[PDB]
Amino acid sequence: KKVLIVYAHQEPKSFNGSLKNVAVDELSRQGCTVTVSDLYAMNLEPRATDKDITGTLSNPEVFNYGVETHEAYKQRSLASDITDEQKKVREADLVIFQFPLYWFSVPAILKGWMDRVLCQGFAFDIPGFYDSGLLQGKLALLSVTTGGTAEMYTKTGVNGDSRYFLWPLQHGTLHFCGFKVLAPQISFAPEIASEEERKGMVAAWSQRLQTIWKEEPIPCTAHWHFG
Amino acid sequence: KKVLIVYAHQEPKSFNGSLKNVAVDELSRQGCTVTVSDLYAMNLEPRATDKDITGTLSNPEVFNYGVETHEAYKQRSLASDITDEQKKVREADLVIFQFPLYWFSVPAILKGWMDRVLCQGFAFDIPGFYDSGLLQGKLALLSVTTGGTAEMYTKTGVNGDSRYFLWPLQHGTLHFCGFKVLAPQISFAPEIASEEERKGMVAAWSQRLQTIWKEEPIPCTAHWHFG
Ligand SMILES: Cc1cc2nc3c(=O)[nH]c(=O)nc-3n(C[C@H](O)[C@H](O)[C@H](O)COP(=O)(O)OP(=O)(O)OC[C@H]3O[C@@H](n4cnc5c(N)ncnc54)[C@H](O)[C@@H]3O)c2cc1C
Ligand SMILES: Cc1cc2nc3c(=O)[nH]c(=O)nc-3n(C[C@H](O)[C@H](O)[C@H](O)COP(=O)(O)OP(=O)(O)OC[C@H]3O[C@@H](n4cnc5c(N)ncnc54)[C@H](O)[C@@H]3O)c2cc1C
Ligand SMILES: C1=C/COCc2cc(ccc2OCCN2CCCC2)Nc2nccc(n2)-c2cccc(c2)COC/1
Ligand SMILES: C1=C/COCc2cc(ccc2OCCN2CCCC2)Nc2nccc(n2)-c2cccc(c2)COC/1
Ligand SMILES: [Zn+2]
Ligand SMILES: [Zn+2]
Repeated sequence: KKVLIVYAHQEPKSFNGSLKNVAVDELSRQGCTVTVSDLYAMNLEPRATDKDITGTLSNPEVFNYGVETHEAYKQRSLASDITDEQKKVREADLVIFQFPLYWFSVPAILKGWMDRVLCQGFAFDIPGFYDSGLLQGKLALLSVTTGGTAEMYTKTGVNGDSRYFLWPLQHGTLHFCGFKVLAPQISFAPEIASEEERKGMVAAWSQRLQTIWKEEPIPCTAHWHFG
Repeated sequence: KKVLIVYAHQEPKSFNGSLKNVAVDELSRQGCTVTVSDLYAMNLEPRATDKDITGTLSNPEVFNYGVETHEAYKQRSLASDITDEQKKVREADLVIFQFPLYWFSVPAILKGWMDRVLCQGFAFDIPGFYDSGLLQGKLALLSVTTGGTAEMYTKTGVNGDSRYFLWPLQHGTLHFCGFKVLAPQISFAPEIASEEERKGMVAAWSQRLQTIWKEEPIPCTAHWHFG
């Protein structure tokens, strides 16, 4: 089994860093092939621009990012940062995203990974999306950390259910590309937690990874997210 | 009345470009003060990094973006790009976001504007969020374009209701900062639309803007989004 961890945190000593490292440790111990895309260390470009296409654009006068990247994918003329990520995704059986929640979503650097890597022709086609997406047969999992507490992320709490914010990521992105989605790993409020509680949350993640290949996906439906 | 338009499209001749331009024209005609932050033209940095804090002689052993930006805000030592955006927001009565939908969310460059500009001390405090957010008394409005059709973005359509994807943006971001949220402007599927239909969608936005100051905000609730 091949695993790609797309990791989005600036600080190696962070709680996110520890969750990433325990995932490498545990998945490596199992004998999995593991790759980490450390986006901040890579200084990944997040902006969707004409620099993402090498050589001459299909229409140099009016720039249409979607058309140009779709054609570049077909012509093997995407920027090498993009194509390097695509190779990692193509080979992976499981893609784990490890990030702190920023504005009920992914940090911009990770949003940029999604925007630039998951291009038409690679991740989906028309037709060829949702269950027919081009990354069908693969698993994806969101491993998210929050400032807010679990109680705040309940239906009656100030933030609403955590599932509510997952919709654009799980349905709109991962399911759209054909992934099956494993239940999210949400590590609530590490700053509020004691050191030993944080150790427990890292241990919980490690333990979950021991049996990750036996899990069933979640149903990636509006009902799951909002019902 | 002062308006800031935060605009995220690479191509001035785009449908998004036209929506931005009609907004400038209409609001300017009314006598409003209008500013546009053209993120791609500004080459706005989207990544949340230690470069966002100026005047650091020696790097801390552990970098905590949220703590460091909070402190930098209080010390007036944020990067000049951030500071300049904050001044525009501080003065604005209405903030319009004009963007194409990317993965059920904002383009990464706009996500980076949110991540970097809306820092603790400026947009919210702890406590001082949701109805006590620091941008209370201001209005915000999302003007979104999509590839998918209106019918796809219905409860029974493949993408679910358009309101579902608005939650992280409207509740988790804008309401969290204390904004009152005006109903979104969603211009569906301009590529599919005929030239006449496209002109109609631009005219509809301009027409709406004629009376924007008389609108009531939406109730920014789970019921509004998911009911
Ligand atoms: C721009 C921005 C937007 C945000 N938006 C949101 C939002 O929408 N919703 C929300 O809820 N929160 C939000 N937050 C808060 C953010 O999600 C949290 O601050 C983040 O998830 C905390 O994770 P961390 O890895 O940075 O924590 P850290 O601060 O690294 O974790 C706390 C401590 O854990 C320690 N630690 C590291 N490894 C271990 C280990 N193995 N065992 C024990 N301790 C360890 C660290 O040393 C550190 O002292 C936002 C923050 C920012 C900056
Ligand atoms: C990375 C990525 C992710 C995406 N994710 C999603 C998603 O999650 N959901 C989704 O639905 N879509 C998604 N899309 C599609 C994207 O949202 C649409 O392509 C975008 O909204 C179209 O807006 P535009 O301004 O680029 O259109 P354009 O292609 O510029 O507009 C269509 C036509 O309108 C013309 N036009 C411009 N101004 C006028 C005028 N005044 N009058 C008449 N015609 C005019 C233009 O010349 C053009 O021919 C995604 C695209 C990308 C690249
Ligand atoms: C909760 C806010 C409380 O602070 C959490 C918290 C939050 C941040 C940094 C540290 C931190 O707890 C650091 C630890 N602090 C110790 C006591 C209070 C938390 N920063 C931050 N920045 C932008 C948006 C949000 N949070 C944001 C947006 C929406 C919803 C939330 C956060 C989370 O629910 C609302
Ligand atoms: C609809 C897919 C149809 O293509 C729309 C469409 C899509 C794109 C570019 C142009 C475009 O219509 C340009 C005009 N097209 C050319 C022929 C007619 C439609 N690109 C794109 N890229 C990444 C993700 C998504 N869309 C994405 C993710 C989730 C949901 C959707 C899109 C939207 O619902 C699913
Ligand atoms: Zn789904
Ligand atoms: Zn709300």
